[PDB]
Amino acid sequence: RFLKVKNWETDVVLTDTLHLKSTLETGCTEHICMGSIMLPVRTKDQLFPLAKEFLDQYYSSIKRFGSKAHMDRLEEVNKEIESTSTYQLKDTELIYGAKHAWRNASRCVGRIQWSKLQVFDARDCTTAHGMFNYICNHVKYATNKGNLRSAITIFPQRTDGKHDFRVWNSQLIRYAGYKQPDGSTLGDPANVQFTEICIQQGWKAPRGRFDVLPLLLQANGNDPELFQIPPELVLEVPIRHPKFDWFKDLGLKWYGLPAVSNMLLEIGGLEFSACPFSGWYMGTEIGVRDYCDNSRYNILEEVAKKMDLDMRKTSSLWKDQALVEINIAVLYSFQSDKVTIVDHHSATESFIKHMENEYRCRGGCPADWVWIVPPMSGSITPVFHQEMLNYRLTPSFEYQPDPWNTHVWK
Amino acid sequence: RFLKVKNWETDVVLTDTLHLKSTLETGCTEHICMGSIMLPTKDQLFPLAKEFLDQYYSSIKRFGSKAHMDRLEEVNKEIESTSTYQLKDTELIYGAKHAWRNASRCVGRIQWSKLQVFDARDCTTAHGMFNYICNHVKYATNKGNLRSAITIFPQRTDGKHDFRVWNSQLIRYAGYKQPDGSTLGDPANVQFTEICIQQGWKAPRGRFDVLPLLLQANGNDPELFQIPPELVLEVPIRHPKFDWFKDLGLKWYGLPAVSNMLLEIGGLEFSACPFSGWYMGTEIGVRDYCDNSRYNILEEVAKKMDLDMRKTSSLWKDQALVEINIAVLYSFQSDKVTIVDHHSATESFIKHMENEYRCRGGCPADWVWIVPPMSGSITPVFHQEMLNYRLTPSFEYQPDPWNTHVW
Ligand code: HEM
Ligand code: HEM
Ligand SMILES: C[C@H](O)[C@H](O)[C@H]1CNc2nc(N)[nH]c(=O)c2N1
Ligand SMILES: C[C@H](O)[C@H](O)[C@H]1CNc2nc(N)[nH]c(=O)c2N1
Ligand SMILES: N=C(NO)NCCC[C@H](N)C(=O)O
Ligand SMILES: N=C(NO)NCCC[C@H](N)C(=O)O
Ligand SMILES: [Zn+2]
Repeated sequence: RFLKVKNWETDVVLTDTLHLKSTLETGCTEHICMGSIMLPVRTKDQLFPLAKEFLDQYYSSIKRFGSKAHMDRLEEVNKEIESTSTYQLKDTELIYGAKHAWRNASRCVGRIQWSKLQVFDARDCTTAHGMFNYICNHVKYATNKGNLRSAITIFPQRTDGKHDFRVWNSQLIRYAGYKQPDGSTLGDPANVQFTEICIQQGWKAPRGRFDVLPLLLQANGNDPELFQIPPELVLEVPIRHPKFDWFKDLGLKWYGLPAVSNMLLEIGGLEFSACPFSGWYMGTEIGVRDYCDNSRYNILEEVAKKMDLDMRKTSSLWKDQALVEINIAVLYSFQSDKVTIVDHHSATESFIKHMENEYRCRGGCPADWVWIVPPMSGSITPVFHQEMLNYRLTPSFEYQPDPWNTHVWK
Repeated sequence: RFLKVKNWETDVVLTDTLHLKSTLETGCTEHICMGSIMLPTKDQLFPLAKEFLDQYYSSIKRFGSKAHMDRLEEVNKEIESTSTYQLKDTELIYGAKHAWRNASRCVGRIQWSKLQVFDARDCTTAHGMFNYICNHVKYATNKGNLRSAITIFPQRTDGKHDFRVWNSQLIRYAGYKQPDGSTLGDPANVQFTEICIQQGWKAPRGRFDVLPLLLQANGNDPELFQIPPELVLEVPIRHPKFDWFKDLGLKWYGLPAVSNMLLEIGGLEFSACPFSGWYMGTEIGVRDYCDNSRYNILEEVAKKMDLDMRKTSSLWKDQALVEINIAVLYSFQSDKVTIVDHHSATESFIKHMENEYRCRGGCPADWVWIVPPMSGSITPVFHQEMLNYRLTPSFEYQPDPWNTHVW
């Protein structure tokens, strides 16, 4: 079956066949679309088929499908599974796997970069301190003094579900949040609960507005341990405006390395519960969401005041005006400090090219419109006008419950 | 099953059961989501009619009454005898209001119950249609204090006597392909603008020429008519700070009136049912003015603002967009024409959503269409999970007439 996708701005029409290889569910039925819903131990039985599918994809990618090497590997894996219930990926299959999980991530607008990924193999790791060392190396490599390089660190896969490796932080680098008795919040509201766990675990919080959280690492299913990231490895950017000299006095700054660390990476049926990955920021992530979401730093008013905008009536679009300037400030500050960043216009334009390329060479590109379209100036970016098809391909990155909700303390 | 919807900004959670009454398909499947795709017999009729009458009588607290039963049998006998039936005025009004209530792509449904319904089922000719339309335009415009309304022409019979308004909106601007290769006016209507020519209209070849109505009655060929200019309210667009803005020579009409959709009530199909409410600022300022395939004006305004358009990262497009939208809203409010900004509109929709969830068990909503084309996340609906599904009565899309008409 063929599925047509049309861009109402260019009239360009694409044909998708890739969706035929989609196995996982979407949450939608023939009667209801849950497209805007944020989030709607395996047995030997369902393992080999998943392994076989993957290896077939892998060997086909290297143009060795059906080869003796291909058949031996399948037999090798089958034996290993039956013999140990699981199996180990070869270094090459791991790299191929990680890259495709990224390639298949429908909510990522930066996928034009999918093939350029530095994969750090941390499968020999056994302790929390070991995890800390691998993570410090990832941050330094990826940061590269501001010339960011995409990378992912992969810790030991899940076995029986009782020896999981986990990075309790949602991002390797993020600011602490503290609830005050008066009901207000100091820092980032998004990280309040995790911050409380850190404090409870022994972290001495400096209680500021931008305190870099400590890493809480869980190795081999044991209780998590606290580690502070060497400050010299944490690249930050003070935020100032190119025309508003008072902007700098707002006291805003942000970290340069976005590193999601709470997702699960699935490759050939294997589950890697600790797989922190990083690329570089698209401006709006910080300027629109982290700074202006009512439930985050929420700086729209304070910025609007300084600009002395008519905040009496929404129809003045004061919020909209303050929003643009703040985003101008983020992009300007990063570029001035020579820290990699991309604006939403460039990022979306590149994605369209990537997407068209993918339909031609791969037969499709699963994409989540709700997530791909930027949180500001939506329709003046090409993706808004692009019809998309969302489906799940493996390997892939998945959500997983926060560890503090499932962990059995020792 | 009982689905839940969460707002990630307020944590509020709502349970939806109304979806369990959905009957039509969404276009999606367990394997693929097409949420962003713009457009994914007597035996057939009675069940549809029955479903409708049951909800009608249920709404009037007479479910399972003799009146209910009587009407059910009357329509039943009517369908069996005439292969169709006629809705009572009360059922027609309830149907139209609910089709609006069920329009998952409309952000202004908090106004759903306040709709003026013009019964034009006695219309027989194009002239009659022009008269009814003129009256609708005048009633809804109301000197600037816009009032929502819909005019319902005769329902389909054998598909060969369909009533159709060929325009896509009662009031729109023409578009012409110039020698330059460029487009004069609104590119979105270039094709229709030509069918009017190809039919007789004397286009003024201007940038903002109000198109002529092309009305089709009883399947006959469509006819042209000029809407009395005195009835077409327009707003000159100026900025409340950039005196140079007026020189751009921009203006827009005050009455948004979709006229190419199909109203379905109790199985019956009303192929000519123009409806109007009032504009949300962004529709004109963001989409009609800045869409690359529309008036695409960002640059001109950008140049006149003298900002660095060398690098996309200066966000000149974003700055310019905001101003163009401040101007539209300013111009309308200044001339006293009803208009709502995206902030106020989305706030009201969230309130409506909450009312709907506690009173009807849900509210079908299309997130892709509900979230404004600008400042998405600073409006509440961005953070609101929504469930999209189809409920009848409903407003549906339908093929353009010139692709089906047999002259
Ligand atoms: C090179 C620069 C990259 C850019 C500019 C980019 C941009 C983005 C943005 C803007 C989002 C949405 C973030 C949000 O709303 O929270 C996103 C999500 C995502 N990206 Fe990328 N990305 C990049 C690199 C990567 C890399 C290296 C990977 C994986 C190896 C990746 C995996 C994903 C995934 C899985 C998501 C969804 C996360 C979630 O559900 O919260 N991205 N990306
Ligand atoms: C009172 C003011 C109203 C406001 C502020 C409002 C606003 C909107 C907006 C912003 C859209 C999206 C327009 C687009 O992107 O093309 C829309 C679509 C729609 N509205 Fe409303 N609306 C109002 C009244 C009405 C009325 C009176 C009806 C029906 C009787 C209605 C039925 C619909 C339908 C069916 C659509 C989708 C049309 C399509 O698919 O192109 N609206 N409305
Ligand atoms: C409810 C809705 O799904 C939610 O607010 C989504 C919308 N689009 C998004 N898009 C991106 N990139 N990131 C997000 O966190 C969200 N949040
Ligand atoms: C391809 C995509 O569905 C398309 O551009 C949609 C997106 N959201 C929209 N939302 C509204 N209100 N109106 C539109 O015309 C669109 N166009
Ligand atoms: N660009 C990326 N990945 O490289 N973003 C990841 C999520 C970051 C998150 N949106 C933030 O603002 O912190
Ligand atoms: N607000 C309404 N209806 O009341 N919009 C209907 C479609 C109008 C279309 N979006 C335009 O900008 O012309
Ligand atoms: Zn869907």
